[PDB]
Amino acid sequence: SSFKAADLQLEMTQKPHKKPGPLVFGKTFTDHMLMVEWNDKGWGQPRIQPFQNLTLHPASSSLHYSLQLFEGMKAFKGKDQQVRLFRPWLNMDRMLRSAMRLCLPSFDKLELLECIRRLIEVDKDWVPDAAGTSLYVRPVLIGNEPSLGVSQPTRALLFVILCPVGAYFGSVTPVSLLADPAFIRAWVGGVGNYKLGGNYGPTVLVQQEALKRGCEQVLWLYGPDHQLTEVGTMNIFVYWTHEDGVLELVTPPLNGVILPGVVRQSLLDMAQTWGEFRVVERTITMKQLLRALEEGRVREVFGSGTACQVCPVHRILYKDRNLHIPTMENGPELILRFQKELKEIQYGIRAHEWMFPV
Amino acid sequence: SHMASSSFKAADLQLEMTQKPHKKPGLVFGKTFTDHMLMVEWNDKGWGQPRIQPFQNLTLHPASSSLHYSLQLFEGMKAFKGKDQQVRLFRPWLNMDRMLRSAMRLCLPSFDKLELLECIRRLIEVDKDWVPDAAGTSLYVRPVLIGNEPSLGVSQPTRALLFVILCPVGAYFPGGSVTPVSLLADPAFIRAWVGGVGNYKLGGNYGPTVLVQQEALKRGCEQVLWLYGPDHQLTEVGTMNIFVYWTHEDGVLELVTPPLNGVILPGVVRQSLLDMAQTWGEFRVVERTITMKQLLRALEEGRVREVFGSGTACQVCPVHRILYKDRNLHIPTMENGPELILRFQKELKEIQYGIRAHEWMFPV
Ligand SMILES: Cc1c(C(=O)Nc2nncs2)sc2nc[nH]c(=O)c12
Ligand SMILES: Cc1c(C(=O)Nc2nncs2)sc2nc[nH]c(=O)c12
Ligand SMILES: Cc1ncc(COP(=O)(O)O)c(CN)c1O
Ligand SMILES: Cc1ncc(COP(=O)(O)O)c(CN)c1O
Ligand SMILES: [Cl-]
Ligand SMILES: [Cl-]
Ligand SMILES: [Cl-]
Ligand SMILES: [Cl-]
Ligand SMILES: [Cl-]
Ligand SMILES: [Cl-]
Repeated sequence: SSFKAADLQLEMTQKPHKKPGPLVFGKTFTDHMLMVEWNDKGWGQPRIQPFQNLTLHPASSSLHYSLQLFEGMKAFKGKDQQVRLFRPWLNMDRMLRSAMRLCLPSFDKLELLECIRRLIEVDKDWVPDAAGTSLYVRPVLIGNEPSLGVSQPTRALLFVILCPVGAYFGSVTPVSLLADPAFIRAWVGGVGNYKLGGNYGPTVLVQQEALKRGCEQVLWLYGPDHQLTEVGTMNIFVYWTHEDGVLELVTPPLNGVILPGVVRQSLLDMAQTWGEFRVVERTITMKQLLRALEEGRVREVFGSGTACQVCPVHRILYKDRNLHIPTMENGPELILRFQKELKEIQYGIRAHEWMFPV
Repeated sequence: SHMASSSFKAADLQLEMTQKPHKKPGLVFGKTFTDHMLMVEWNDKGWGQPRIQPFQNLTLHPASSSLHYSLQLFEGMKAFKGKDQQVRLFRPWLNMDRMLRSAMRLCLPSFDKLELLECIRRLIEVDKDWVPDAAGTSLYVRPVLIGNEPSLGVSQPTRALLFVILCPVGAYFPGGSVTPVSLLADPAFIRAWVGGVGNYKLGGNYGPTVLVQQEALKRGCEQVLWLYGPDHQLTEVGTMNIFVYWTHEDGVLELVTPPLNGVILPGVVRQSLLDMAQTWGEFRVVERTITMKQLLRALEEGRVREVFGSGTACQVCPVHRILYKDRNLHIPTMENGPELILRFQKELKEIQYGIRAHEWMFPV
């Protein structure tokens, strides 16, 4: 069964937060949150309430066995103050897949989307409109059984919090990546293709190691052929002339060790629609990248994700071998084009079915 | 060497007793808790004073990194009450060592292992009447350390909470007689990978197993046999380490368990079984990879005596069946006594309940 937006209960805040006057990601929260509880009677009524702490039993399975998943998606405000969510249906789809993998309760994707819309509407004045700014939406679903048994929970909590977010860049600044095969994010037969809290905790130490070695983010390698899987919390794309002499955009396939990014899917959809070069999903190895760089066949390498939309890469430290990636010497033409078509769509400059109006 | 330890100190313990003690049990595992809990907070000025307080809810900021990015780890260890009503913890130092390794892996704050152990001893002392004394019963101790940064940044937290809760637990085997389990051995599900975090007791390793355990039941099995590698190595059973007692391919009787290569949690019971068998000096004790091919051959040749899991939950658990590639493999554990299992159970019982003095026991 599902909670219904029709049953929403609104508790407006009596202690509104002061709004920002330099926005740093994930530190500043809006005045309200969504909360829906689930138990043996099913889902309770959803409520929009003032941002507040959670009260959890010390044995909550969310805290002992990581019965927890989350999402991340942005709302954008156009010039005329219309707020729109980018492809939120895909986030709902992904959140439901995560829930099933952790044996957490199902819900109706459109009911949740409408509750989220209602929440953003309430806090609409928190949505910034300066260039490159957005409102970040963080849904979370956790198990909440007061039992140390490793088992399917009979209680759960679903909540959503919101953060206004500043510009990521106006001009794209590239990043350096540490590529060490010692580090593994996910594996075939694992859960790297679900947005589960458990996938992220172990990366904290690795990211520290990337900084210690003078890099900004982690290029996650997998397997004996040192496959390039993902970069930090972004999918990875390479724009090059492949070994067969064909200009192509390649990104690793959804074979279980990649999170299916919404931006990733959008970039594939956009480039396939242009019909100007080959667009493929295929494994990418460090062997191929090295050879391509030596042959001058690499144009651009970048990450995709909700944080920045598209992020150029200029350097990869592969163990002790420092590799220059010529992205910024090549425009970066494709990155700029993607960033432009997404900006026009996201801020309402071009009407589009990918946007969900609030 | 001039600075005081950054760790919280048992010397600074603060005590608050419950106003309404709950009535003890007259029992499913892990649902019944005692009257008090330990809590310690960590922030930018370090560890606060540890406190024993009435069992109560946690209050967490909704952005807590414990809930978004699984900055969480835990331990599990037991205290046992002897005939002298004396309570003793089993090898708790090893649990403290493992907890600290887990904390470092998740960039959570270090602490002093002996200070935590003393705080835990104090908590159990307060709730001593909760420790059962019936055959096979014990008190399960659940320490937890979680990150608690109020921000969505994936980063080392500047805030953390360490707490400890207690559960009285009934006999694992009703009647005090081991009963065997059946295992599903399907290589599609992989618990952990080399270079991963399977050798740490992190919450993240457990949530993904819930669906797999459900599949095992759906297929008529009781627990999961976790296989690894293209050669289907037997790694662990559910939340237990795995042991095989057999005559090996070289004709030598041995007890074998997989080595600590990174995909195995280093169990305290596992180490104790190795230690115990080595001390006896009656047969070869070895840490070596075990493959399904090896087990299949050993079974066909009548070389397998006993297969069992080890862990804090039951100490030792026999296995009588493994479902692998749609085939049901009978494991003759019970037909072989199970001699070794029974011997291990008895020696552990005598140590844990204080029938024999032993350095492994830590008195409360
Ligand atoms: C969404 C986001 C970040 C992030 O960490 N996102 C995750 N998604 N999953 C796990 S962390 S870092 C970051 N920096 C700037 N602006 C952003 O919007 C932003
Ligand atoms: C400690 C324990 C269990 C357990 O789930 N332990 C974990 N350790 N790590 C993760 S779960 S199940 C169980 N059943 C009976 N008696 C017990 O003492 C017991
Ligand atoms: C591991 C991982 N990979 C890729 C992405 C990019 O996903 P999206 O484009 O949906 O933001 C994210 C962020 N959700 C991530 O956490
Ligand atoms: C994966 C795994 N393996 C083995 C064990 C057994 O560990 P111990 O003997 O320390 O209880 C546990 C429980 N800690 C576990 O969670
Ligand atoms: Cl869509
Ligand atoms: Cl997928
Ligand atoms: Cl953005
Ligand atoms: Cl010891
Ligand atoms: Cl280890
Ligand atoms: Cl026991």
